[PDB]
Amino acid sequence: EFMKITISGTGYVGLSNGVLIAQNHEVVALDIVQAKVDMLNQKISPIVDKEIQEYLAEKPLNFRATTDKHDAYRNADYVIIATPTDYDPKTNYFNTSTVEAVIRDVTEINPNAVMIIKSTIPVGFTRDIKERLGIDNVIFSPEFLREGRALYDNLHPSRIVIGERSARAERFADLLKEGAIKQDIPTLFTDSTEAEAIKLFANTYLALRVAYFNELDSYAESQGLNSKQIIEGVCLDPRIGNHYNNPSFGYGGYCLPKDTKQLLANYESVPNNIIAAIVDANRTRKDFIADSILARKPKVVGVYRLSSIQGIMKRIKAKGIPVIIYEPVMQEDEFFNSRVVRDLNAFKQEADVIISNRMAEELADVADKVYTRDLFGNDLEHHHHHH
Amino acid sequence: EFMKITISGTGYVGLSNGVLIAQNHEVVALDIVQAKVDMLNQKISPIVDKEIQEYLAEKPLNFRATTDKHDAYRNADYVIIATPTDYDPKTNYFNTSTVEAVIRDVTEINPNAVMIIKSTIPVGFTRDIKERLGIDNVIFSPEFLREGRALYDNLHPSRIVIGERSARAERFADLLKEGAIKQDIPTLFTDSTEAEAIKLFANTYLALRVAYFNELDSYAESQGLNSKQIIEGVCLDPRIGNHYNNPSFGYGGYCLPKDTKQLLANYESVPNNIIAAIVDANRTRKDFIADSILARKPKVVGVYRLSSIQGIMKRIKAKGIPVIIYEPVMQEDEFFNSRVVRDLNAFKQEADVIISNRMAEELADVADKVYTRDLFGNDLEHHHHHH
Repeated sequence: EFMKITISGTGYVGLSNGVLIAQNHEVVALDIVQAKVDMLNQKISPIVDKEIQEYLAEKPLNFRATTDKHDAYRNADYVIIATPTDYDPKTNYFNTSTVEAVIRDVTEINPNAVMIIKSTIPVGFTRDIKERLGIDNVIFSPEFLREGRALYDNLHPSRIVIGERSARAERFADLLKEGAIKQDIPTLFTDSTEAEAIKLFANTYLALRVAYFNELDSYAESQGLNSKQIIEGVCLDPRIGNHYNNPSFGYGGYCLPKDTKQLLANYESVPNNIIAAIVDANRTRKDFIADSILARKPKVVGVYRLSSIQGIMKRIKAKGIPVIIYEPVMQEDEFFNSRVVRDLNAFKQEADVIISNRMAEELADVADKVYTRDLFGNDLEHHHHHH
Repeated sequence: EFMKITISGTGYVGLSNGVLIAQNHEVVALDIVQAKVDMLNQKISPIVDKEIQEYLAEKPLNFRATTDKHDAYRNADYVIIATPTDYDPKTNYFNTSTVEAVIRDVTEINPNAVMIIKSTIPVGFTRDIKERLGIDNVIFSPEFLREGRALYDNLHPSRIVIGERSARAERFADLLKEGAIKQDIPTLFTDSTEAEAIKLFANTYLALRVAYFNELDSYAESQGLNSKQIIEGVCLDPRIGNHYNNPSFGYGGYCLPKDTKQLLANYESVPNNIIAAIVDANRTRKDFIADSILARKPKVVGVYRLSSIQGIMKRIKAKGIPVIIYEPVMQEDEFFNSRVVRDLNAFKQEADVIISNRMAEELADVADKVYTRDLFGNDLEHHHHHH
């Protein structure tokens, strides 16, 4: 078999899946920005990903890009939809417009193509859109990729999940296995809405674990105990494990805070205590961390390197104590009404307490006034949440 | 080295540690019941444990039992305290009298013996008793043993944790490693109160995991989704894993319900949401399960085999619906005011809904009226909570 697979959306999810599949099939990437299409056809990646750049430049891929929808979709066996979406927790609004625009375009241009949605979508989306438009050729498949390592994660995936139980779903999973380096990849075929719920439940469990080890750490600090001794002893249970057990100022990033809230909204009519507590626990942890810093009565608090630490900053400022930020990557002189300080020595001298997500050799000099609850941030082989 | 180790308490924890150590050192088990001492000296185990029975009867162990405290404790290098204790959640009372009696006896008879407490004790116990009595020769070491497999778990331990950082603590850990079959066992030395907190935090995390997958299952039932599809996809994340993810009527047993409450009481002055929610979540799950069964409007509910299922029974009875129990191991005709039915066919015929923790071939006959949320109870290699 030698199929045609079109990628609609050339961000890391679409491009890593396109490059993976272009090792063995015909892949056409659709993007309206001519400069990106030209880059791609010149074998230059528009995104930062070492392996995508290497594969595009060095391997014989049957890959091309076009700005033309008809050229892209015609005769495609599968179309991977990987366009941008966004969930807003304040309004419980999930913007799926880009995905719905591609479903409209593919249905019009090639109604026989099978669409595989890799974009993040709300639970129930695919069953509902199929019913709404009266079409059957849409399947959801979650992506488990890290930005920056997206082709690597497709070459060595944790698992492949396709949200339809059928031969055409299995042939798509086979495309993903054929291109991968990892062998015997766990493969699961589910119904649609169940597949759409997997990442919310997996990401909410990871947030739960960060929140739980952070409550263990709140207790250890309150009781004058050594958090690392307790966490190491707990995590030596093989059913618990030495991963995602690094105390912090709270879970953060662009995923866990939103997914935990999205899942909680989906529980509006389902009795629960854990789902709601995962969200509340992060606010409580940030309050506990800010209260600890404020108890030291600092006149100025310094933040060494720059999302949960921003929540701590908000609480310190709410008490009228100024915050200064050391962050070389930042060019502006102010961030959220707080001064950004360029000279490290000046920053260390002015800050009465320096808060950070990781101890750094640069702060050894002033360790006595450094407050961090991090335990594993300098162990490069340790697996935990980072944002 | 050839030491003398005395075991004070001959239940599964003390006897499995004594038999393990008697392969290479001199072990003396103290028990006031002459019949048990005689059994032990006749190489007969007073408890049910296949490996303890086999080792006592077939291996050349330097092991003996005595009812005499002086004979037992004199010249001991270490005394392992493994006497019964109990925590009552309603009153937040931890009865440690048996341990304190042994500490009194050893201090009087052999003040140079180093006591290793394996009995379960409250967080802070050892630091406080050492200060109270003005003694230094007491160290806590958690036990991670399953009743019935206790010698096996000492021969293949998850880890060894000793709550003192010292050479005499390390020599005791070496005794445990020398007797084990498993090699390179993870070994951790901590301070005292930290060691005492490990099992509460480990067991509360396992309860948290049962509670979380049970809330996922409440959602799947409410939404008409397939719980197994979602759980399998979630647990294929290697940071989550396919263990302790079996939906149930609630976590139970003699450990998780009490430890979660004991830990929550220890958080009286520590801000938290997750610790309190683990306890509340179990009540909410039992309410959800009972409500589901009551929605089917049964006139009689049957319980197939006989702690969380007891909570479901309480809720069904509170609504005035009778419950009948099928449990061959039970000889009485009534349990908590509910009839126990001896004939399976009669039980199946009378029960309008049959609830159980596991589907059984015996119920295939009446699967349409069987309600169970179990997914992995018949997979003998699957690791999850069971009570």
